[PDB]
Amino acid sequence: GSSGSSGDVAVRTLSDVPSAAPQNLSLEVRNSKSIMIHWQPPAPATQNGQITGYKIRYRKASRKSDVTETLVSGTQLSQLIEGLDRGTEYNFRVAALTINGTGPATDWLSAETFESDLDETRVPEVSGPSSG
Repeated sequence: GSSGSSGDVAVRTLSDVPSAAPQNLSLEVRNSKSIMIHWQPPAPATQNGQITGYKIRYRKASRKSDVTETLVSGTQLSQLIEGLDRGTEYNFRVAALTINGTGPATDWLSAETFESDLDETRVPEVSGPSSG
């Protein structure tokens, strides 16, 4: 057989402001006018200080210039953004904030609301035991 691959990425920059953002970012669309935001806190090692809050900003796929500012609590890992329209794409982003100032922002995640009020249901799966 055979194979071949390579890769290496890192950074050696220091500063007062934090250079780490929340992971596991998700957008649980609650309604055609509202959207639930679920994000997880960054690693501790990176955390250059205690978090005071997050800055959730979003814009319209048609109007990027138009952005909305939203500040939540520090111990808040979820925010509900209401005031949207049905059948319309919207970009959301979450950023961490600390006493040092502001932090990085999460990629631009686009979410399309529900053309109407339709609730979907899902079913779980089977799980087998084990030993060791």
